[PDB]
Amino acid sequence: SMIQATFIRRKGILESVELTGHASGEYGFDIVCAAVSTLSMNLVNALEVLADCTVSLQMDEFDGGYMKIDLSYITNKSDEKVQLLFEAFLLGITNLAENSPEFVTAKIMTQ
Amino acid sequence: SMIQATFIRRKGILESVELTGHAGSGEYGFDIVCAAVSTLSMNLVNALEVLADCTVSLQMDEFDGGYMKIDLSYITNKSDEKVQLLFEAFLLGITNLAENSPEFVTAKIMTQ
Ligand SMILES: [Ca+2]
Ligand SMILES: [Ca+2]
Repeated sequence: SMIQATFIRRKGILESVELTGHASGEYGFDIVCAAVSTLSMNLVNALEVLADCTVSLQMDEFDGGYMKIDLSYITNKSDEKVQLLFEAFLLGITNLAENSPEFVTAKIMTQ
Repeated sequence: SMIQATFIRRKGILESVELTGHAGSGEYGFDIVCAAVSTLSMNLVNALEVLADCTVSLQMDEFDGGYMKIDLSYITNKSDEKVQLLFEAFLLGITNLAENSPEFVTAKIMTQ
């Protein structure tokens, strides 16, 4: 199947990412899925543990799976450590999109 | 097949990490874990360069299970806030894999 990641950047800072497809494909897709799940879970964990950042997170396993990490209402969303971890996450997803376009599509939107 | 990661912390800062086994073994469960480890590994290298203004020394090979060592010991800005945050995030991810999949990943943290 396909993983689609949609990032929203507002006033220069990353605020949210929405992913669909994280939950059935060939071997190659299983491997890409593992890479995306790992990066996603490490962002949430590193935000909480290392950047003193409470994340809003919606996740479900239905019809391909859905995940949204949303900092839009989080007080220290524009924090340097927060934004660094988010940028690193964006970098990893972008590299997967570049290396594995058959399995990953990324949209970055400024608002 | 087993991934072994060895982190060295010196005077409070992460200085190096050495990994072996992550090249895969040909077993489904382990290769999913290997994919997780390689993704985090390569993201640390790429994020350090792109986002933390830090070019690492990096040795890598694919022989007998794979070897990788990221070494900041000689880099003058090893102690930088962005550099250490990325490195601690990587340690956090590896440690979480060691917790969740002990049968595939073992970690050593050494404060020498
Ligand atoms: Ca491209
Ligand atoms: Ca334990």
